[PDB]
Amino acid sequence: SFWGALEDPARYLVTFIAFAQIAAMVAQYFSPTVKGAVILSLVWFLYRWKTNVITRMLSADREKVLTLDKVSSVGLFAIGLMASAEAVGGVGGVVTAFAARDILGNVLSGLSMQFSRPFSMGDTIKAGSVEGQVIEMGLTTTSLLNAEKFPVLVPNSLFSSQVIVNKSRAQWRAIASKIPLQIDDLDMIPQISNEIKEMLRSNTKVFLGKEAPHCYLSRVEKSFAELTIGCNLIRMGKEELYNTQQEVLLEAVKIIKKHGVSLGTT
Amino acid sequence: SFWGALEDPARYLVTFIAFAQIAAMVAQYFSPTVKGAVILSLVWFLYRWKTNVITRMLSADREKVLTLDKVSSVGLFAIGLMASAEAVGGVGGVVTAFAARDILGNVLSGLSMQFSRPFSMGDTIKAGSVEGQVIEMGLTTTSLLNAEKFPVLVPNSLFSSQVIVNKSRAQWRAIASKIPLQIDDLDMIPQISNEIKEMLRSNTKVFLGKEAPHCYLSRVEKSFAELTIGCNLIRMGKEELYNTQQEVLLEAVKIIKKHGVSLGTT
Amino acid sequence: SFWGALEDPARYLVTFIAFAQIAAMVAQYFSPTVKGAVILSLVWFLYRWKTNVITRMLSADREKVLTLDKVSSVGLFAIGLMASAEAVGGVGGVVTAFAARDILGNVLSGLSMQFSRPFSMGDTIKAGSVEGQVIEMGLTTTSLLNAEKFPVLVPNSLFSSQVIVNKSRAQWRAIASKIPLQIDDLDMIPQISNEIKEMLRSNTKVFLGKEAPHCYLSRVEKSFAELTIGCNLIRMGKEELYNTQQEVLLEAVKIIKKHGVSLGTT
Amino acid sequence: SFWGALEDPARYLVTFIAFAQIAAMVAQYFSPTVKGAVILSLVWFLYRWKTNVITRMLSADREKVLTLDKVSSVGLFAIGLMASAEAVGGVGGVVTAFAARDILGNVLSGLSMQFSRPFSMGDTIKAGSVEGQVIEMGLTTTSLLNAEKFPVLVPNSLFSSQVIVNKSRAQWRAIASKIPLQIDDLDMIPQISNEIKEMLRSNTKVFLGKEAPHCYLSRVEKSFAELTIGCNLIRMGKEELYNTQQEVLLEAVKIIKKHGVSLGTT
Amino acid sequence: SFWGALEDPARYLVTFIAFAQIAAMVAQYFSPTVKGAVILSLVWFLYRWKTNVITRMLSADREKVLTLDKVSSVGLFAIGLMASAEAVGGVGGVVTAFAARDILGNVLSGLSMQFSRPFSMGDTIKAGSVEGQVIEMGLTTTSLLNAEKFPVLVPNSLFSSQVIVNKSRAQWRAIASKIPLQIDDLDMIPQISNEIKEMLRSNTKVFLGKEAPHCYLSRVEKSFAELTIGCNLIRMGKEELYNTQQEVLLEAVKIIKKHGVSLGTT
Amino acid sequence: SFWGALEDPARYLVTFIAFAQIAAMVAQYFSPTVKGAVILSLVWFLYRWKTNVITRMLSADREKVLTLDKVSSVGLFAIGLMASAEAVGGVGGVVTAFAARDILGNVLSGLSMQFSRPFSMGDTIKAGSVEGQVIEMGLTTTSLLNAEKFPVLVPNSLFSSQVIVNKSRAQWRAIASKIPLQIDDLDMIPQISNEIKEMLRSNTKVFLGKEAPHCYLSRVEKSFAELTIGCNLIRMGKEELYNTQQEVLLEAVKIIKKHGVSLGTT
Amino acid sequence: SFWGALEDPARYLVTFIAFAQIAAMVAQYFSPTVKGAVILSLVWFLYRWKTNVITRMLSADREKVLTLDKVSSVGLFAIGLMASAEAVGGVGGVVTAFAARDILGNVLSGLSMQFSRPFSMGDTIKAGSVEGQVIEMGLTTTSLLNAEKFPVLVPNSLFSSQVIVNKSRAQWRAIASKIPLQIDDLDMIPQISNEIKEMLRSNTKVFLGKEAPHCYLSRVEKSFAELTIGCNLIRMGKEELYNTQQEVLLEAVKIIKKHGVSLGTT
Ligand SMILES: CCCCCCCCCCCC
Ligand SMILES: CCCCCCCCCCCC
Ligand SMILES: CCCCCCCCCCCC
Ligand SMILES: CCCCCCCCCCCC
Ligand SMILES: CCCCCCCCCCCC
Ligand SMILES: CCCCCCCCCCCC
Ligand SMILES: CCCCCCCCCCCC
Repeated sequence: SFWGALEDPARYLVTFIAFAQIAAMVAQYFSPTVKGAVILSLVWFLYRWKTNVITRMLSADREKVLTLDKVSSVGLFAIGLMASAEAVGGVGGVVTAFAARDILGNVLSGLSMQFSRPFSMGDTIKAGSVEGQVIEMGLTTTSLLNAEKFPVLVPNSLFSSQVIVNKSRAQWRAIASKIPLQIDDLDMIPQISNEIKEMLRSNTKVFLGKEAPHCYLSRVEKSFAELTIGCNLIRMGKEELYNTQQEVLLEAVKIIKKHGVSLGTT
Repeated sequence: SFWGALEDPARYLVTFIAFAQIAAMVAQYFSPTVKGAVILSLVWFLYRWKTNVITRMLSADREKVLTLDKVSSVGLFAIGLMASAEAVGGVGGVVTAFAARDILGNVLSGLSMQFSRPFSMGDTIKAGSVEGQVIEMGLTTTSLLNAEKFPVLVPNSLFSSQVIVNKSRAQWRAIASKIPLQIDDLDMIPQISNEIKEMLRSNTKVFLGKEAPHCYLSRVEKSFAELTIGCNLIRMGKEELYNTQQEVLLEAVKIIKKHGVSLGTT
Repeated sequence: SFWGALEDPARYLVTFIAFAQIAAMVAQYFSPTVKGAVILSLVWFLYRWKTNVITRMLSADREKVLTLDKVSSVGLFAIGLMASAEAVGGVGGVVTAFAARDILGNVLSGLSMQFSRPFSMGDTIKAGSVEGQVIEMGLTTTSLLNAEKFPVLVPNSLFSSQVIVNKSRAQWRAIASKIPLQIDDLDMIPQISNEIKEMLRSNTKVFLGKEAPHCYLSRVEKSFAELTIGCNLIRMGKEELYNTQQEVLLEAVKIIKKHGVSLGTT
Repeated sequence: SFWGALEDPARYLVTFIAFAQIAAMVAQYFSPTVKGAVILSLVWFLYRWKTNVITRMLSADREKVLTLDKVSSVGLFAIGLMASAEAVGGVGGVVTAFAARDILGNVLSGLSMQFSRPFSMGDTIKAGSVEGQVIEMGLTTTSLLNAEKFPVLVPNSLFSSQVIVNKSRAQWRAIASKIPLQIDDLDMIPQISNEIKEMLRSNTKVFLGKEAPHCYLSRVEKSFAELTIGCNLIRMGKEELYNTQQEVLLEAVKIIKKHGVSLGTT
Repeated sequence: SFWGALEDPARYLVTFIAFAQIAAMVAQYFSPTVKGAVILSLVWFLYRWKTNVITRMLSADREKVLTLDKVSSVGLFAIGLMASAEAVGGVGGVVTAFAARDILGNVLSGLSMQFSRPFSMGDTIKAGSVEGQVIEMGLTTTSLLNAEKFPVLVPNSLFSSQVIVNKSRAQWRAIASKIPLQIDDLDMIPQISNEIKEMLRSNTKVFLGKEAPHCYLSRVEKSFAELTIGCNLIRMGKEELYNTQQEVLLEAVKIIKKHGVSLGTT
Repeated sequence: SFWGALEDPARYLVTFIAFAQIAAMVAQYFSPTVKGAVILSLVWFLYRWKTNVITRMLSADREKVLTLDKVSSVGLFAIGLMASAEAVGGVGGVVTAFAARDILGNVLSGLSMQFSRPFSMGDTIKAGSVEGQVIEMGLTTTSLLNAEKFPVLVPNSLFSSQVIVNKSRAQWRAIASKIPLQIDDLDMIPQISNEIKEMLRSNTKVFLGKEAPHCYLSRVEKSFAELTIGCNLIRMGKEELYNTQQEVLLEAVKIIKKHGVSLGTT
Repeated sequence: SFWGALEDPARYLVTFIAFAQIAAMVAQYFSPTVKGAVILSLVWFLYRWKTNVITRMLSADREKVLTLDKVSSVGLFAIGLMASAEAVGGVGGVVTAFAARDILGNVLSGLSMQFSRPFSMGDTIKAGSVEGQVIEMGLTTTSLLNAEKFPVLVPNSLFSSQVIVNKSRAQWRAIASKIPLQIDDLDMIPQISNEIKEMLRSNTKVFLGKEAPHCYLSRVEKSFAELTIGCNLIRMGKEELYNTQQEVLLEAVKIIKKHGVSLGTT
């Protein structure tokens, strides 16, 4: 524990200065480099000692310990580098470019979504890869609840120039289905279709505003046919939707078997 | 609530200045950094207090609250930074580059689509990933209505150099189908085909301007054949299209079974 | 309507100047910022009033209204910004770079396709994702007619360094097919094949210039075999092509069943 | 026709100068901007008149018309801009960068393929997405003939650092096949395999230079086995290849059924 | 061993200086280039000798050997280059850009995840490609335990602007299933469904807070139907979840077979 | 032939100077532009005449013709441009950047593969998309022979930082297989497995150095089981490998049927 | 051989200087360009002669020949260019950028993996596309042994910021399986499951530290059910793992058939 934590940086530092001595045999900056190497080996030893004593205390007010010794590790590394500067290289523009891009892109999208609102709290959305309910609109991250009701954490910058499908602002819904038929004489196929269309227009909870309900014949085969049925239902909840799907399917099968035509197999 | 909101930034700030005191033991900028740290801890405390009192009022004129305390959070952060400047780093060119790209790319595409019009209001389009009716042509976003009649919100810059299929400007439509046959003697296969082609040319609602209707034999098997049938119908609505598909399929099956040939199974 | 359109920017502007007053407590540019904020709130109010009165007139010479109030919205925003300049940020190089790229890339490809012609009007082409007839070669966009006879609008810059298959310049066509066989004694398999090859060489509408017609045995199984048949037909229209495919398939099946060999099932 | 072509740019130009008059109420460059707007409206009117009179003549020496009025459109736009300069923005470096990249990349690859020759005229190649015979090696574009004998037009820069499979320089070919077996007693499986290998070595048109012919047992099942057979044939034409495949398959099936073992089904 | 290690760089160096002598026949920098070539051949010989004597000792305190002779190889290369400088090219900005990007991006994301916590130790997360339990939150790398309980090592910069699904913060779970039915008379289909919904509401361990339990008819066929059943269960462990899934499925099948309806086959 | 080759550039040039005359009505550089236009029309005429007389000679020492008139076309274009310079735009840095990248990247990788050798002549390699034997290691391109024995031409820069699987340096091979079983009483399943493992250890040509041979039960079903069998064979040729696979499979089936257990079907 | 090697560059050079003579008719740099062209034609002739005499000696101490005439080719090209300089263009920064990126990225990752060790010699790892045992950790390349025991050669820079799954540091393993059931009365389904869970807890070689063993019902069908069984086994070798999988599966099937329930078919 303490043995190797003092052993390995010390032997590494004496190996380094023994290399630097013969490097000075053949850049005459000897004393500042050995002072920097001494303090940097000291800070490497202190870092190893610190992670050893924090894993000693974790073998016996929990998250505070982790954030504390993490910021203490980065601060001890910083004070080691500012002790090496006593006796920047150009990374600063790169890391402020990256941090400015990430943080300010997130807050910029978080405000542009606040002006030109693409959704509200409770809406079910789909934005590219993510999909679910909106449970928390935050400053840098939105929180969704996906199809398995797990909380997803989406950064705002993923809503910047993407398409957003808003499933909770629809005013009518489109439903469709296919019904296979075991019918040998297709001369009854028009009438049935017309009957099914009448069933879809005398029915409430359907929306005849834009598209008429359809029921047509999509493919044929030996002792086989297939009807494609579809309509627009009015705006309704997710339980009435399922009940209306089942009710429409059952009424269509009642009409089909009323004409003495059994169902087919796929 | 108020306890931790005053507790955590204060203990963090005294931890920070206690670190800075021993940082001054080994950059002699002490008093401005402690004044900036004091005001920044004050603004962190005020931010935590503000989100606590807005979630206190939300536990008892709704969207205005959310946009108000969001712009108040970003303004309180701004006034904290301009209090730190009293006692920019280069992010400004990056964020104006990003915002200029997003906003002006959207308005540029929104005008170039206004000059050289690729669609109009009500047209059914497909542009890459999106597809549906055009219900609102806006300044920065177009609004579509997809196949399930959900409102999609597309930014204009996604129409810049993409292919746009406009399904509402077609002047004729191409339909096709396959019919399986249970036929053992294929010597009747030409005549049937010719008959079906005659059915597709004496029929109205077909368009003989460019391509002749076809009905050929695509594959063969034991007690099995397959006809590929196709034609161009004239410009018509979406109900006449389905009825003409069903009518053409039924007439083709009438012709096939007229020659004493039953349908096959796949 | 008029209530909120005057209400929300006015209350937002007095909130902003009330923030700026305490911002001046702790940048001494007070009067120009309040004059700019006043005129920008005025232009936000005028924008909201203008969209309200255009949606008032749309609730009672249609496309002209939309292009007119769109260019009026962008011109009112421009005159608001040039009133703020009375009392550019660097976006101009970015937007002229983007617009120059889009517009001049389209016109550059539209001329390079005019010199070194890869297709003409009426040709059926395939260029990556798009495929169909060429119905309009324009200055910035080509117009195609796809397989469902919908007009596709392709920008010219998508033909810059892509492969272009030109299906209307072919001088011969390659056809092929597979025929399954229910044959138990394969000693008749060579002769049949030779017979089929003779059928493909005494036939007109085939092209013996480059490749001889082939008919070989690709796979075998219990009571099963498979022949792969293929040839090159001469340059012909799309109806003669289908009729020649059907004729070749029927002649091959006549030859196969002439040797007392029935077809197989897959 | 002439009505709207004079009507819309004139009303647009008087709308523009009426906007500019109140723009001069609150940049004192009035007379040059109104002179530029006048000439640019004049050139927009002339462009609309020119496309109207060319579509009038096309409603009554064809390709020359299209290239002529296209270069006349771009020259009329150029002379309009050089009339606006009488009373560049930086696009020139961008468009010469793009044109230099495209044109000189094509001619550079067209010469590097001429020095270090990866194929010749008539060779069947495959280079990434494209595949077929080489019918025309040009200065900027190669021309291939694909598997359906359509002429493909490939730019030379697509052969720059890609892998090129040259199917016409092979000196031997590798063939392989699988034969299913309905065999219950697998003790005859070695001998058969050895027999098949002898069939593949006493046969001419095979190449025993590098790899010995193989025939091994790849998988087993109830009343089922599978032999994998393979060899290298000598360099030959595409008809001898198919005949040798069929001959080898028939000889292998003769050997298998000689041992009183029938074929299996998959 | 020693033979070739002295042989090949020596013959290469005399080949090089013999080339340089005739290079000086037709840049008059002879003596520094031959001194640099001499020392660089010497360092190539020493590198080959060193890897030979370390692979000699590895053919007879293990990881220390590997890190030691690796840093000795790179230090011997460094001292060879600093001997060539006695008698930088611009790579330094590139490698500090790359190293600054990698290291500081990892530590930046490692701190931003420490402030705005997306998960804690023990949580099951999914972040793009990776998924599993969180067993070690480190300074530069997080450690997960995937579905096969292998330790995955993820760099922190992969959590920067990605969506993070946190499966351990869910407060209710959504379960669903499909049940096929062999039913010929569908008039019993509503009642059964209602019964199943009652079973899902009188049951404990379900969560009726947001969505009602559903059981509807999704598709129909000959002697076939399909019920889609679903509900929200309360927050529970991974064993109670499986037992509740099995219990709900068994109760649904008891209700279905109670009405004299057998199950169907797919 | 000669008619249009003199006709079209002459009429184009008089159209151009007639445009330039009215361009001089409203840049006073008249005489140099008309002299450049005259010589450039002359060089366009000479280019058309040259391709006509080379396609005249190709309608009657073949590859030399093509490389000769290609370099003559590019040299005639060069001498036309250097005649226009008598009475560079910045493309040179771009094309030398591109050519330097391509050529020197290929030669750089061709030397780095020569130092740190990843394969030799005759080795079977797989490097990303390419796979086959190495038949020619060149200066700028490697040549492989793929699985169908076609020569592939790979540029060296595709081996720069990719993974290279070298199938010809393996010292042992791993083989595995699955055997389905029709067994109803699984109490014989251990013994059989142990027997099969003994068969794989008393066998020569297997390698017991690292992994023991395994034979375990992977899945079960009605009248069905599945054994997964695997071992490491010693280094051997590609014929002994196939014979050892067949021999091991036959011995395993002998052991399985020795216990009175038949094979199963999938 | 020698004929064309002297013939083609000489005729090319006299063609070039004959072009340059008429180029001097209309840049007065004649004598240096003809001297450079003379020496460059001489070096092209010497290159062709050298590859001819090395392919002459290869038609009669092998790898040394190839590396020798390759470095001799590049040195002869270098001495030709330095003879042209007697009577750089800017490629040097590009090629040192590329070489510095490749070489120093590999050595940088090779040291960062040596400090913060993600695996050791002998560990089975998976890092993106590659997977296998670690047989050689080198300075610039790691060597793996994949699933077919082929040596893979991975550059170190592919381990820089990727996820590394280390399959040899696991302390317990997760196993799971599915068992289909032919059961008509599901009232025995709980008890069986409980029995199976007891079998998985009284068993040694399982790890009850974190997750309890589970056995639940995942899906149901006519005369069909499916159990999902799973547990965590303790750390063990790859043979004990397979034997424990088989043993657990056999014990589960013994428990299932003990209750008078046969297995089902999928
Ligand atoms: C102070 C912490 C915020 C910085 C985080 C930004 C992350 C940037 C690095 C990721 C890409 C290089
Ligand atoms: C004032 C709000 C508009 C700015 C939005 C632009 C978003 C830019 C960031 C996204 C990419 C970095
Ligand atoms: C005047 C309109 C033309 C400009 C359109 C160019 C679009 C550029 C923006 C798209 C990408 C940022
Ligand atoms: C003179 C015509 C040649 C120029 C064509 C180059 C096309 C460049 C634009 C495409 C990408 C922006
Ligand atoms: C002298 C010929 C060599 C140059 C070839 C380089 C090709 C560069 C162009 C491809 C990409 C733009
Ligand atoms: C001295 C050899 C080392 C250089 C190799 C680097 C390869 C760089 C070229 C690849 C990409 C352009
Ligand atoms: C001192 C070691 C740290 C440097 C590692 C950084 C790796 C950079 C190279 C990878 C991409 C070029």
